[PDB]
Amino acid sequence: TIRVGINGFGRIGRNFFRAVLERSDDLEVVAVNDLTDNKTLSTLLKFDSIMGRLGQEVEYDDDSITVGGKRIAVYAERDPKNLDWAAHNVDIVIESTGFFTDANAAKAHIEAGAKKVIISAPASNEDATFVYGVNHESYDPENHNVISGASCTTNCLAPMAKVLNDKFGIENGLMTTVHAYTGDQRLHDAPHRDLRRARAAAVNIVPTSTGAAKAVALVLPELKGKLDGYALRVPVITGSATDLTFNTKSEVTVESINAAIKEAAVGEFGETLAYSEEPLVSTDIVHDSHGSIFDAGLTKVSGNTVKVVSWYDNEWGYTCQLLRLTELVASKLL
Amino acid sequence: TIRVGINGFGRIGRNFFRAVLERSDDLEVVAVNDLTDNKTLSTLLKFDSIMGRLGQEVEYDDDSITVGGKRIAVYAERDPKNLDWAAHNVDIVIESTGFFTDANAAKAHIEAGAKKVIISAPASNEDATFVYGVNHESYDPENHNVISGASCTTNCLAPMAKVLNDKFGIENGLMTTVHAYTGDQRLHDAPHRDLRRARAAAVNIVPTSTGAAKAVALVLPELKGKLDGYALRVPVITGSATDLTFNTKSEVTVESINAAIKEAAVGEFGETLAYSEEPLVSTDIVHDSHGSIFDAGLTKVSGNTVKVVSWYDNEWGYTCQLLRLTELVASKLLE
Amino acid sequence: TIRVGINGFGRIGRNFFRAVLERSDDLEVVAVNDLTDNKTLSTLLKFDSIMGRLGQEVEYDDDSITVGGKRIAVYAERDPKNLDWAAHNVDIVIESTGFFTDANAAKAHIEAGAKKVIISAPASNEDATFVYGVNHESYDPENHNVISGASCTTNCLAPMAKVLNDKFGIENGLMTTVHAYTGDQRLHDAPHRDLRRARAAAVNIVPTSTGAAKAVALVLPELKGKLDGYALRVPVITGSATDLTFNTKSEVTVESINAAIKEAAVGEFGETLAYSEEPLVSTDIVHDSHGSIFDAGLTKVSGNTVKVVSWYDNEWGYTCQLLRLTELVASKLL
Amino acid sequence: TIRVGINGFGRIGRNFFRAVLERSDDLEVVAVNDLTDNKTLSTLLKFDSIMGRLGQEVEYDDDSITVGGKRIAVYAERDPKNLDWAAHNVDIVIESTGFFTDANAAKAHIEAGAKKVIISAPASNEDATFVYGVNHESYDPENHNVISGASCTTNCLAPMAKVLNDKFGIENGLMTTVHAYTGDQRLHDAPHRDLRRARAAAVNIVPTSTGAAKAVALVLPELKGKLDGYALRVPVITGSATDLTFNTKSEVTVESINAAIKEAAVGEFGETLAYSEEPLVSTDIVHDSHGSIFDAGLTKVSGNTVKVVSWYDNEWGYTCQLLRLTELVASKLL
Ligand SMILES: NC(=O)c1ccc[n+]([C@@H]2O[C@H](COP(=O)([O-])OP(=O)(O)OC[C@H]3O[C@@H](n4cnc5c(N)ncnc54)[C@H](O)[C@@H]3O)[C@@H](O)[C@H]2O)c1
Ligand SMILES: NC(=O)c1ccc[n+]([C@@H]2O[C@H](COP(=O)([O-])OP(=O)(O)OC[C@H]3O[C@@H](n4cnc5c(N)ncnc54)[C@H](O)[C@@H]3O)[C@@H](O)[C@H]2O)c1
Ligand SMILES: NC(=O)c1ccc[n+]([C@@H]2O[C@H](COP(=O)([O-])OP(=O)(O)OC[C@H]3O[C@@H](n4cnc5c(N)ncnc54)[C@H](O)[C@@H]3O)[C@@H](O)[C@H]2O)c1
Ligand SMILES: NC(=O)c1ccc[n+]([C@@H]2O[C@H](COP(=O)([O-])OP(=O)(O)OC[C@H]3O[C@@H](n4cnc5c(N)ncnc54)[C@H](O)[C@@H]3O)[C@@H](O)[C@H]2O)c1
Ligand SMILES: O=C[C@H](O)COP(=O)(O)O
Ligand SMILES: O=C[C@H](O)COP(=O)(O)O
Ligand SMILES: O=C[C@H](O)COP(=O)(O)O
Ligand SMILES: O=C[C@H](O)COP(=O)(O)O
Repeated sequence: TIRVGINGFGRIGRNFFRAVLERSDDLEVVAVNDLTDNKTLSTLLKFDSIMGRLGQEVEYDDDSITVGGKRIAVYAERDPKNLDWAAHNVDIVIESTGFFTDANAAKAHIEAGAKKVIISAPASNEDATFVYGVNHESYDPENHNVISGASCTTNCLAPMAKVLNDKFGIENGLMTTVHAYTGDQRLHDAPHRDLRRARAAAVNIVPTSTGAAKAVALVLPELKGKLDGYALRVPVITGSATDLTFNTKSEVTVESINAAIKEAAVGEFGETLAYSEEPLVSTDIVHDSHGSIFDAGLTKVSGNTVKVVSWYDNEWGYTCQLLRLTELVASKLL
Repeated sequence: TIRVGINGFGRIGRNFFRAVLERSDDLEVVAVNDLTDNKTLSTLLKFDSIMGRLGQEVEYDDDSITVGGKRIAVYAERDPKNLDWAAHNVDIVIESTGFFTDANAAKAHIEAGAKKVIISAPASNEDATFVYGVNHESYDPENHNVISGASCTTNCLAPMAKVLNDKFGIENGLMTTVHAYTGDQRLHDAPHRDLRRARAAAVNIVPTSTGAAKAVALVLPELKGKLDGYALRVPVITGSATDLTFNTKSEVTVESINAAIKEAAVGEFGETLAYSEEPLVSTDIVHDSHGSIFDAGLTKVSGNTVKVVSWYDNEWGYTCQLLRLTELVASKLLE
Repeated sequence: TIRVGINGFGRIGRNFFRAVLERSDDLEVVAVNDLTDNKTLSTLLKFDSIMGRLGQEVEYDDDSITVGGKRIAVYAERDPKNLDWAAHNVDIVIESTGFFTDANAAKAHIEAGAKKVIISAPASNEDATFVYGVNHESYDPENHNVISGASCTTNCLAPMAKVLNDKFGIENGLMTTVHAYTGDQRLHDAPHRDLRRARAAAVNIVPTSTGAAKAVALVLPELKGKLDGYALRVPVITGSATDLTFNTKSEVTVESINAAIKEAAVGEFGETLAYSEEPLVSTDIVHDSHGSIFDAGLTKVSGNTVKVVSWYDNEWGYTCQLLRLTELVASKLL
Repeated sequence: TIRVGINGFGRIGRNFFRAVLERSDDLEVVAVNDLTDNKTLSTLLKFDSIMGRLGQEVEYDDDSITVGGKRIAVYAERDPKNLDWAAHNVDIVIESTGFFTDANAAKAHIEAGAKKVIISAPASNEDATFVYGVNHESYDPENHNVISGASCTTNCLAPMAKVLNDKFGIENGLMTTVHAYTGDQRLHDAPHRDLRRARAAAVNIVPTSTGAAKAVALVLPELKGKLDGYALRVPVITGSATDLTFNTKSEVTVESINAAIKEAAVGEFGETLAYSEEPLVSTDIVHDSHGSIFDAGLTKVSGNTVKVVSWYDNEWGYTCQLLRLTELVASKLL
């Protein structure tokens, strides 16, 4: 049993908590930190507008929350400097506040007693970035201590981009992700550093940035310089699609693009990348554990220009990818 | 011209700005304070997800925003004592941050040179509380300097309750407001002092508190102890309905209940309370200037139990009410 | 095994089918009728925007759908006169089209071979109307052959009203149900017999009629003349609340109102009526199997005036009530 | 005054009626046909969930609706051949039912007394297809009698594609439109010819086809064979964006792409195509009178791959395009 801490018990933090409880044979979460009281945090754990009710008993007191009879320590320290992970023999910390994506700030978890930190986001100054199934074999357990599990959109794009680039050669590609709103956006028009994410999220199509396409090149260096893109945030609470339009020198058809994905999406990698010929809408991919669900019915080809589309539950899909990365870390030294 | 300042250029602050510009012939907003830069503030002024584009040119610089050629000084002071309302000859400040609903915190504006503060919410320690059309004739220009315009829901409920209580006598009533989500609620499930307002606002029916419950007694003391209620926040961006179920000793019918409203909703008071027999849905009452839009189709009566329903645009409606109150304050002595 | 047919394989029809799979050991759905082809109907069975992916394997051909290896005959007959329920040895028909709530039309199912018809709505000219847990003991297997399971709202209100009426005496009450939109409302402003339900359902609070308050009298005749109310349809896809305000001569407090429900919400009746002190929102009661989930936190009292609020999943909760009624009819002579 | 009839008084029909009142001095709507009674149709005319209250007085009787004192005849004929447009001296019929896009069926309007039919959608067997501002100069008043004003998406894509093809050259391109839901989608999961459009529109991202990029080739024949694409329908009630990714014949920059649009978007053409550097979201382009609002901030370039995005109010903007086309027909023979 490896012991995990969660810093930032938010959408991703609580998705991760439930992913561990539900999916892992060898991890347990034993401490969490947020900015609220235990009555509030247990309530949010127990009841979820997306995931439904937790199917285990949840109690709390002024020190802790107890889930299915297992006591979890709870903190409310804004500054991780004030945490003590070692007091709970915690091995791995998930950094999911959204405020410590700089690895020089996140490393405070290691100063506070943990051996490893996994940032639930694109990072700065990290030791390494990983998309499980794409580049996790380059994980170095001696030297990779504060790592990123990249973004939701990256975990969707990279698996697809790898398969298609390996087979045919991507010359350049531009991406649009049509993406569930997230808590970074405002419910009502209000100040934001991004003037478009300032706008009422549940009644708007909101264009905004994604670092996903260039972040893809962090995990697939061969695609450096070859990808860029943006997001349209739209009114669904979770569930997203990545739409990539790329050129290739190869001779391709709808059928051979789709065959390349189907051929790859098997075995362990097929837990990351699924292939589908179903009449999917976003609600069909909510609570799907894949990082990427390729939608063969949406493939288009015009000359040497290809459009492909892959779905992802930006909460749960991404979380399951992060758990796969976490399991690997836990499988090796420290 | 009486000159007005706005503290907190949010939903209500910007609604208020547009209402003054669109509706008033004798007020001018000349200074605003918020917590952001002028690029951001002027974007949110020009573009609105509810009200649409402002039909006038909007420019900005390091110290101001200019609307239709009229320069508005802008500040970014978290503490209102770092403002100077007197420097721009501002007589009346709208307090619409949501953080200064305690009148003894809102009086920081007076310290900074204002003569009158109107809090855009239920207040504590306030000089007085008004729902325009209901009790504004009680306004005391000498003694009422930091005042409350009450809440959206109160401004909906009190007109209706007054007409009905006056005609038939309300023994007790209990209200449910089915209410648009507001910026106090969370887009995704996240911490909040209210465990239900914590929950994703646009996919949930969310039970919670309403101001109106007890606050009606501030403007209608004869109903102290006789009313209470709550809110169901639901997924519409604006537009709300107050549903009041009450007992009366009077013998009443749907018809006599409706006739009481229709006979009162006339003249000046008709600007606060309207009577409709239209097949209304919430989008029909968005951008309606009334505090309370009585829906005669929804009246029900069973023995001595009565149900009445009134609509309100909890943004614009309330805002037009606050503008009425501001106009009254501006029409009387400012010492 | 009692054999069931479903006329109208819509939201309620398909809920019902899933509920049978999940919750019954003696019923089997063997035939369904709708107005579409089997490719379309099987797709709607498999993929559901509310309930998610059906866990069984689904196939179809030109006259059936096969679910988990069990072949279900499919018809496409607008007029039930053209049905033959006897061909597949059907005992009970669920009438869930919306169009045959007059028992004089729904008895066509009997003439077509069925032994019992359960109308999934308030009916007219019916033999009996039941809310399970309220008046199901009055079911008469000889003489009750075309019956009504009432509405969703009636299954929410009646349990709560029975308990409060029995304990305190309801003089008169008026109800507002704040109700999810349903399929008979319009996505865009468009013709409807009801001028408000004509209006775009997902952007409006839409006032409309409900007979539930007068249908309660069919299952609790002691409340004849003493209840009325209406609905507000709001933009959630399922999940609803009944808000009842009533007068009583009893001396009552919030506490004693709440205690009355808690005391009753036990044993078998408790599978119909639940009692909750949780901080519930509508997503929390999606897929709850109760007809009625009383919210003790929302109880208010002013003198002799009382307001109570009970939740219901107008799809799943109602369906679980209809299945309980079906199970009773199935347990007796047919 | 040229007299207009509207067949199908739905979203587009009623937008058109309002556009005529607001924007025309030489057209008059004098009769309409739908499938409903006049109480219902007058209510829908008066109250609009998107456009708000009509500022004219509306009354009705059993064969008409009166607006601002002007009596409009109302028919309820499912079959166009049972209409008599000569009764009310109608010159031009807007065909906006969705059911008569085949010109061989739409021509029944001509037999019923009209001189010209404008189909508010891509057509089959038509005399000609027009995107105002792009190819309306090819209109032939002798020979073009049953015509199409194309789709919303075509009216958005074609102006932008004309300019970028003229200046830089499109080799091939693939489009995604992120599009408001429309009334042919289902509110609740229900039978539809399209198995995705079957799915609850207000909670899903719904992929579906669009002939729009291939219909561009009808108004810009130089682009025949060079465009394809699809739509994602998303939960906003109106307001859409067309995202085109194309390979350019010449090297370009973001700045030069943006400059080309700004340079062209002037004069009459600029009433069709606008240029924006504003931080736009969908609610900002609701009720905009342009067919295409080019968003300079979303232009991206990687090598010879280019992504451009243009907004459109798929109701009002398209309707303003349709009215421009109507004015042109009205200004000339018959
Ligand atoms: N779809 C998604 O939501 C998604 C997917 C992939 C990655 N991510 C990333 O994961 C991170 C978390 O996003 P989220 O959607 O869960 O955000 P969130 O707002 O839902 O959760 C953040 C949580 O951290 C808490 N918090 C904030 N500052 C804190 C501090 N200093 N100390 C402790 N707790 C603090 C908040 O109270 C909240 O509970 C971000 O970096 C985001 O980009 C999000
Ligand atoms: N929205 C409604 O329906 C509604 C209706 C009636 C009354 N009200 C009341 O009006 C008040 C404002 O509500 P809102 O909906 O406009 O909120 P909001 O969040 O939309 O706006 C608040 C604004 O104040 C600014 N702000 C916050 N703290 C500040 C400070 N210290 N100094 C300066 N600016 C500051 C914020 O940046 C924001 O722009 C609240 O008291 C609320 O109860 C709201
Ligand atoms: N919340 C709810 O959805 C709810 C709850 C309780 C009761 N009900 C009642 O259940 C009934 C069905 O409602 P619903 O929500 O499932 O509606 P729905 O529109 O989802 O389903 C009706 C189904 O019947 C089919 N159909 C229509 N006419 C037909 C005919 N002549 N023959 C065969 N099939 C036909 C349709 O194609 C559709 O699949 C109604 O009476 C409604 O009042 C609905
Ligand atoms: N965004 C848009 O809504 C949009 C944009 C561009 C083009 N269009 C096209 O315009 C047409 C109408 O689309 P809409 O969105 O207005 O649809 P709609 O569903 O809002 O309107 C169609 C109207 O036609 C009526 N109708 C149906 N069959 C009829 C018949 N046989 N005879 C007479 N009336 C009949 C309906 O009752 C309804 O009022 C379609 O061809 C559509 O593709 C729509
Ligand atoms: O949903 C949350 C993502 O991690 C942030 O989105 P993105 O991957 O498009 O940047
Ligand atoms: O909507 C904003 C109101 O002022 C807050 O609602 P309320 O009046 O029900 O408290
Ligand atoms: O959910 C659909 C209902 O059966 C019809 O509404 P109601 O129960 O409120 O009458
Ligand atoms: O909006 C209605 C259109 O006619 C349908 O969309 P489209 O132009 O992408 O086909």
